[PDB]
Amino acid sequence: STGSATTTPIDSLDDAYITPVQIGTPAQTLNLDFDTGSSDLWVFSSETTASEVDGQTIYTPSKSTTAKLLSGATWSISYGDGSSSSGDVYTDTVSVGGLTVTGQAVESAKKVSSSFTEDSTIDGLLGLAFSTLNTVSPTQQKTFFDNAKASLDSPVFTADLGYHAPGTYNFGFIDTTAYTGSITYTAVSTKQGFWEWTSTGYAVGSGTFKSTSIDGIADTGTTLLYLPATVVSAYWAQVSGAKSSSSVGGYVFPCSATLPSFTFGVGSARIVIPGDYIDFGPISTGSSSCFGGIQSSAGIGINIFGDVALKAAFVVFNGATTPTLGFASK
Repeated sequence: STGSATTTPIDSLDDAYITPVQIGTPAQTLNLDFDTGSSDLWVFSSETTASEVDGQTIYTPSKSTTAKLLSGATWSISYGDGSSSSGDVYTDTVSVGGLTVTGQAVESAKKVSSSFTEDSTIDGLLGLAFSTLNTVSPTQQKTFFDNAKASLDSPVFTADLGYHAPGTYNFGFIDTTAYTGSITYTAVSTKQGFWEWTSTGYAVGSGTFKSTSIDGIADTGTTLLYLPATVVSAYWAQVSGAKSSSSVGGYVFPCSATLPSFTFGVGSARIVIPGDYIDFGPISTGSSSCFGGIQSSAGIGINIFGDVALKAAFVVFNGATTPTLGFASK
């Protein structure tokens, strides 16, 4: 089997991407944030505290003939941005882009934090990291990918995120029309439950490439590119008037600037992030200070290749017995 679904930016900045997902029988379609940095499939639901729902589409298990309570199971998750959610668990039929899994754990939110409530466009998350990070207790559950894997034509999924445009998540096949050149594969460590890999270095603009190992995660659920402070300082030093602002919470730059590109290494290959991908616009409406898309990881504890980086590539998440990542230009 295979599946193929379009993913759409939620706003004009590409702050996140949503993908329609069918849950239950008859289908209830929710727009979920596919997150390669977490491992829970959770949704706004008929159980979510009413004051915490503001425009989201909800899953109502009582209207699904295939829903079953997963008795005694609870979940609770905290993300890198300080957001959180928790609740109970149903199993139900879940389809993505024509690929169906029966008996998928669908984590029904009873509580969500303010950042989720305030985002009416995101009806929940679909985690695509390793199932070792799944938060369901007392019986940990599998991701949609792990449940689909054995049925897929190839044990892979691909992320093809657009810049200010829709893109695609494919499951079970690699669309050889979707990228240019060849795919460079690199090793993955699953020790922390993430798609963790080591970049071979970076360049700023037309500058020379610096060979240096940068361990980090491929995380579709993170908007920005978070790298070591040395790398990030080297990038922003090439932008007149850029500075790190403790008041704003990262590097800002004059909205009048033209940003340089940023290159990262994948083995001997190179992925180029155009400068415009690094512009996240005014810090507040009407400001002439703009927020940068490359930020320091120093206060996180991990480097994160978020959407700023991933949208510059065609990315293969190879879930074979020995997992690997692949990157191609596009």
